[PDB]
Amino acid sequence: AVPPSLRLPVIEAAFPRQLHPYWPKLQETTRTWLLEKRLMPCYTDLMAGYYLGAPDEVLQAIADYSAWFSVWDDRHDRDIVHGRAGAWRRLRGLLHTALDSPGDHLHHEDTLVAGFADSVRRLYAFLPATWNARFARHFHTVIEAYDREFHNRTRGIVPGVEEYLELRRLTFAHWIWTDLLEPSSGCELPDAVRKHPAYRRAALLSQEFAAWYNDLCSLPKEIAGDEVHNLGISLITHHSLTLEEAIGEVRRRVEECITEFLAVERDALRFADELADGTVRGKELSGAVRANVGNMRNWFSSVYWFHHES
Repeated sequence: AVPPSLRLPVIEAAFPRQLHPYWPKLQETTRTWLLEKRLMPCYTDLMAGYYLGAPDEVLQAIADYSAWFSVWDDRHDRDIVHGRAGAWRRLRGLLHTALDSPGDHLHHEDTLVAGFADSVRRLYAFLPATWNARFARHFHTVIEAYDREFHNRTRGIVPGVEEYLELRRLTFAHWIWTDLLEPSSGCELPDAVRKHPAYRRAALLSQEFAAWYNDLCSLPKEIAGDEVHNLGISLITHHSLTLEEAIGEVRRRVEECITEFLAVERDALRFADELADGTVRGKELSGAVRANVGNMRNWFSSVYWFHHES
């Protein structure tokens, strides 16, 4: 049930889908939140196949943040095609402020900002302040990355290949989704653990696959819409690739993500085994790493099948 150019047999054979038991209540509860926040007149299935093991309240807050994220991206796109640079700048500034102090913005006149503030307020309630500050530091970067995308897209500038890859780690919010692994498994990871090279590399590859596979699926539509910002378009524009050639290159980069992930997933799980040193704290850290890496794995199949279902 998958067009041959988009089919990844290793995902189909070796990454069995998982579904969180709270999924049936997720979409309606998110709809109710969007309605209460006046953010509409779904990515919830995507999240339910990703953050396995999350407490119901954690998954619900992630789903609401994820849905808020979809509304912000629609607004961003509309400001882009209407060239509303003043409106975008003001939103960009309000989101930076609301991120650091959400409580002051819970009833802001801009419903997108008030909804962001409540979403982030709820995410800040699961782990210690040090995790909250990490999330904020990471999302400040996402906001500025969205600003560089506004710059490129309003001016019709196609970024270079590495320039796009570096930017897309930020607009896709790679490190936000990675941060959210930790409230899902109930444990803030020490820097020495989450900065372990196997943990970092596993987390990166999971996110690269998701962002690059999205670009692969959307490439034909986006070149026909004269878009910029897609890995295939940077390759066409800057490496003189034809469309078929760019589809083949993105596809190979996507396939290699998988097998590179399988190798580093072994290293991350060995590390998880090393953390279980016979102490209670070590067992806790080991289970958290193993749960987090398992969800890094779940991202692959959740994203793959989401594209073909939605």
